[PDB]
Amino acid sequence: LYFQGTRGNQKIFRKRMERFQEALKEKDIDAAVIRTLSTFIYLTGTKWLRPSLFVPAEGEPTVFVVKGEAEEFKRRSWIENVVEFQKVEDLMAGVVKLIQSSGARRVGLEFGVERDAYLLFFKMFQRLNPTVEVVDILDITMGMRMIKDEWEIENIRKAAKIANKGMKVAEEIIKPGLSELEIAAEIYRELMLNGSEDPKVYVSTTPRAHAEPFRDLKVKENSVVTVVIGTDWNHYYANMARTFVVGEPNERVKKAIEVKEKALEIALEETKVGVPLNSVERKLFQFFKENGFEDSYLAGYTHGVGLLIEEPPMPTIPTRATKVAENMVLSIIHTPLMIPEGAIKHEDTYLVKKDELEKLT
Amino acid sequence: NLYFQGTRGNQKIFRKRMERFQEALKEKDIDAAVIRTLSTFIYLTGTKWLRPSLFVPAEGEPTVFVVKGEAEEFKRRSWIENVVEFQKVEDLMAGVVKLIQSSGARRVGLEFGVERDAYLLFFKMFQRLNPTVEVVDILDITMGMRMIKDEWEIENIRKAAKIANKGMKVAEEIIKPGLSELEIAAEIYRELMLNGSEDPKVYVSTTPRAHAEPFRDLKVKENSVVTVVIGTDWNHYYANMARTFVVGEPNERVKKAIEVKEKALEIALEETKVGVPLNSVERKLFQFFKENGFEDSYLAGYTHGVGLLIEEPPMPTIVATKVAENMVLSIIHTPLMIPEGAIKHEDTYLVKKDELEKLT
Ligand SMILES: [Mn+2]
Ligand SMILES: [Mn+2]
Ligand code: NA
Ligand code: NA
Repeated sequence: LYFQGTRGNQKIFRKRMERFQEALKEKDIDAAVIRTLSTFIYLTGTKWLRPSLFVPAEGEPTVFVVKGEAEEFKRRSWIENVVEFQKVEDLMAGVVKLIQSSGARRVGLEFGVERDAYLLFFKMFQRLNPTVEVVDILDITMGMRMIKDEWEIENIRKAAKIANKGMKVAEEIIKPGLSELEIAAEIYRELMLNGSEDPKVYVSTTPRAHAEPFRDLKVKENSVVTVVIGTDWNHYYANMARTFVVGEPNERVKKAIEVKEKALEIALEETKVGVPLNSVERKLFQFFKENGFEDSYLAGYTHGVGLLIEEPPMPTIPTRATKVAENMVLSIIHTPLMIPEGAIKHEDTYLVKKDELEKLT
Repeated sequence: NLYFQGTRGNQKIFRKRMERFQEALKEKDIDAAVIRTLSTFIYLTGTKWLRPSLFVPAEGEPTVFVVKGEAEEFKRRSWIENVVEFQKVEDLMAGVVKLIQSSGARRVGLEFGVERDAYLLFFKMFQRLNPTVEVVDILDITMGMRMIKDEWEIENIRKAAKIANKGMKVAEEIIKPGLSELEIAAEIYRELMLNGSEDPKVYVSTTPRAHAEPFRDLKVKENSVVTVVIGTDWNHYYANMARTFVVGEPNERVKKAIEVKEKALEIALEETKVGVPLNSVERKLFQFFKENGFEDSYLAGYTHGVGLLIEEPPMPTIVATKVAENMVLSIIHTPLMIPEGAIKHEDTYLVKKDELEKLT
């Protein structure tokens, strides 16, 4: 699609909603309550908090906002049914009324891993809708998002250029004596000043796989510093990670870096259309074992990227394999090699094309 | 032990909280608890760690689960000694399941919270893998402890409040026509982080929004309202504050809404006192707004606790919890919504025996 407004033409989101409603019909689901932010953005075209969206299998959807907010939300979204409330009580009562008016018998809810997929709404809904069967629809919503359209890809391309600007800042400022938090602060600002509305920055000077920065951990001489960025454009993310060597690396760091380099070459060469992800995992594990790094292997070399930094295909808490498919957007390699000196990481966002992987970051 | 506190708290603080928490489990016949909210994880282990995964038996030593390579690093940060490393998130779930089954637990506590990582996916799998186990919500237990602050917690919040002030001063200095919400938020965020806050949250609205995360494409106009909300942390404890900035000349509706908010703050501070239920004060504020022609601008929820979360119990709700000394409350949390913006004036207060002490 060409000549899209700065946030996408409203037709994009109408079509996604229509395809979502057909998917509900195919599974005999009468309606869906969408309370995850990422799927709310996917279907309405805008970020709004808290995300509260009711989608009947047939008919017009409804969005619930706080009194006073309808005018800006309607300026941003194609959705016309907007209900304002003054108390969170009225919201559940509003959902209950649309449940009754539509005669729904099976209602979808996303058992997801993001705001606002929390436990209390699910429990209250069951008590207040006793005749209704709640069905998890995360397979549906993530199923639609796994293959990107051309506008989504263009958004991720822009986010990847922003990630690069943030990583350039990181490389320029990292030096002995800075704290993880001071480094993250400058990266964050640079990302936000280039238009990212919800960036996430990790900076580690110790081995941590999810390294939100600390104020009192400082860069040392002859060390490594690992920076991870997930940053957005039009709410679509790009993910990238770099390991910086400060001064002279010791023998264990150099060996771990050489192994990570060779593992990346394997992952990129073997990730192609039609390959099951676990086929590549097996190869990466076997490679770590041949090099005396069997105990250092972590599963999950890649994940999808989109309206979430991490989205399927990804490791979760096993039925059928997931095969690489064209127009997936994948982050490679996501896992660190953990040594006492730090989390050795080199990560980029790639578009899966028919015959190759195109690096976007 | 010594009353001089190390920069991130003495480890005795958290060991005593764990002991008290285990007694509460025993008292309610709870065999064990799975703690997966970051805020209670910090409360009991003394350290932030991602992802937060803590298992607490009613009797015995707790266990923390981390990724292979992190155990030595976690033990330097925490009093906890039982640390289990995993290589696959699948193995994590199985490890928690093994501890439950080996101990014969029949009732297991989980926080039905509204923060990471209390998501629906873990709950769904946990019930499936533990069909004979009854899951009980223990948010009332953990917040029963957390809503009454100790003296070190109060000091952390005082420190967070001074940081929030520094961020609000940056906001006041930079807001001018032509800046976007995101550009304003960016400078505030940096100032908070450069003063030591590790997880700040900044809202900037140029249109009326209650949860005003900034947009890149909403800009400050001449003769307009800009509302800034800060939640910023010290030692993971938050302070909350909000100010309404007028750019140029405020029109009559804005000035009137500000005067009405001033009078509402006066009621909230006079009536929020030890022994009073929060809903009693909420009702008084609702009646006040209705008598002053602002019923259509009113939102429920005038206050909330503050601590390891920006917003935590106690809060006015529908269903009682009475205001008590050493609670920390944010007042007034709700904006008065008018077309020009979210009219907000919010500060963090310590509940004293006879008054509220403003910390921000
Ligand atoms: Mn990643
Ligand atoms: Mn608040
Ligand atoms: Na519209
Ligand atoms: Na220790």
